[PDB]
Amino acid sequence: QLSFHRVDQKEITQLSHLGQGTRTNVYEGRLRELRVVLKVLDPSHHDIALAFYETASLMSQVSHTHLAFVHGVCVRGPENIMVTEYVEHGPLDVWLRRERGHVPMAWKMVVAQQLASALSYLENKNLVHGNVCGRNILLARLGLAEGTSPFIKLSDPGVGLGALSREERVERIPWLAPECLPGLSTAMDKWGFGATLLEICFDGEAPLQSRSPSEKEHFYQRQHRLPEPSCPQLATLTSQCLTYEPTQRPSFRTILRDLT
Amino acid sequence: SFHRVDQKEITQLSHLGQGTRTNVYEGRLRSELRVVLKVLDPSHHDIALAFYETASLMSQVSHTHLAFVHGVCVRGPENIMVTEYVEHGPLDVWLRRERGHVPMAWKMVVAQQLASALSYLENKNLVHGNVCGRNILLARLGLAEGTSPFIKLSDPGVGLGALSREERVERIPWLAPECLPLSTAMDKWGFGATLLEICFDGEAPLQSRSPSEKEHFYQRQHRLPEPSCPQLATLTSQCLTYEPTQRPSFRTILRDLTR
Ligand SMILES: CNC(=O)c1nnc(Nc2ccccn2)cc1Nc1ccccc1S(C)(=O)=O
Ligand SMILES: CNC(=O)c1nnc(Nc2ccccn2)cc1Nc1ccccc1S(C)(=O)=O
Repeated sequence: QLSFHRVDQKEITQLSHLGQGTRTNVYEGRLRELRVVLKVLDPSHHDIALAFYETASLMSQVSHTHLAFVHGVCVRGPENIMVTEYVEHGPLDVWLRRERGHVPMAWKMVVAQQLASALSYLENKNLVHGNVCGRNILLARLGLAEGTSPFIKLSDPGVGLGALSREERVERIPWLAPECLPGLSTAMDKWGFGATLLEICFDGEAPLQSRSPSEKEHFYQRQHRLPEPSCPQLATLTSQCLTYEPTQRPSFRTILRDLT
Repeated sequence: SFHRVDQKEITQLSHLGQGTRTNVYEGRLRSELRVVLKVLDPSHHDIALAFYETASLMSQVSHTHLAFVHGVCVRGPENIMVTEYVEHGPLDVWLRRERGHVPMAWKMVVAQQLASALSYLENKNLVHGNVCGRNILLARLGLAEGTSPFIKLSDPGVGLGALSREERVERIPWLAPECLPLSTAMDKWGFGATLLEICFDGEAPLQSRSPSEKEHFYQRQHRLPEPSCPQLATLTSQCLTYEPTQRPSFRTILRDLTR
């Protein structure tokens, strides 16, 4: 059977809208009464729902201190709701943009180590995330007080990369690995981790973000490389990760070693 | 007494809440540190003096369970006390959102830590005057499995001696009854009332009840409820007596909390 827990509609209450994901609306919710996040999938075709079920399946089969927990899935007729863990401070990118110019390098290094740690665990299990970006990095603890460190939870990838259109894949540039643009290896999470490091270094302002779909696509087609981070401590690491040859990208074991 | 902070050194951020005659904000202090800014309302010199005395007192103390005071900024008609920022904030708020899921072992650690901070002030013959869950801050939550709490007792804000009868009545049940019409005996009553609030998951007795009712309760010398937790029942009965001399020392309270 299904490799995820089934949630009955009588067990869940839907509350405040928090934002939007790829083909989803995210709400705060209560699970019979635990505070949760409800990822409501748009009215979708069976191939989209199936890519969503695969994400829930994958997440239910994993357990790591830096990966957000999935409670299960609710199928209320034409609607698919993924019931997941609620993370106190929400998306990292939003927070980096609120605190721009006041985020110390030491703090960013802790986030990077924690993210590499979560991705190393998936690598060893030969599991592909497919959507590593600052928006899917959630802050459990901000680490603002003296002698406190940030604590992140990497969210589920949402609707699997394989189910998305070219337009959606182009929207995921620079986080999307270039081998994914035509359209699944763990080598893609190494590019995604690299692009996330740049976004963190540049305080939630990723390269090419303002740039149009045509421009983003043009950049990948012509094999242009992304800027070097302002931070020189992560410059080598991002140059290695952000290569167009997936085999050339280092393992997370090496990345973790290089970070610590 | 206390360090003077120039307005060019601080940055005022989000509003966190309110204290007696103050507005509390998140902030940044250059040499960058995350801080809390306690902005005093436009006030008279006797109110500002009671606020300077608090800053003075809190600059002269050093304990792992007392929040640090960086100094004071004087911006136009506003007196800004620059203090330590604590990660999780007020205990009472946290107890209310986690009601029915706070273990007795956790509450016992908080009680020991609070008695420890108050024992230090008693030995130095220093009065806090505002012991309540709102003034108890969590550096470490301890709510998660395998985490233990770590509290910081905040500064008392505007000293009790500067407040009106109206404000004193609003402080019931934390306010010692001899204060309704300054000794370290008042902090024993305050510690007792805080233990009830902790036991009742941030729901203090008489909280909702009107000023007239609160005042009536003290005037008629009625005693506060026994805590649901039997382990702290004796301790709260001893602390919450109308005779200040009858209240035990923090040395005794601390000793009793180990057993
Ligand atoms: C697995 N858990 C989550 O995904 C999740 N958990 N807690 C959150 N807390 C939270 C606190 C304050 C404000 C907003 N959020 C946000 C979350 N998702 C979220 C929220 C808004 C926009 C997009 C997404 S997402 C990652 O793309 O699903
Ligand atoms: C000495 N330091 C403090 O007093 C203080 N330090 N850190 C805080 N963190 C904090 C984190 C999250 C949410 C709210 N707060 C709150 C604080 N005060 C506070 C905040 C809101 C309401 C009343 C007061 S108070 C005790 O009456 O000053």
